[PDB]
Amino acid sequence: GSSGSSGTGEKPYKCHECGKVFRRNSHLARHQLIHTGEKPSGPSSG
Ligand SMILES: [Zn+2]
Repeated sequence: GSSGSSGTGEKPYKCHECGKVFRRNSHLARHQLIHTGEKPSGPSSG
């Protein structure tokens, strides 16, 4: 229950797959592609 914030602060995401840290979340999203590849949204035949 520790208190005390450093203003706006920050919360950089860290890839648990390899251990690479990223500034924002989006940066990590594209990185995840190297690990997982699930692109359901976007039919080809249909
Ligand atoms: Zn990674």
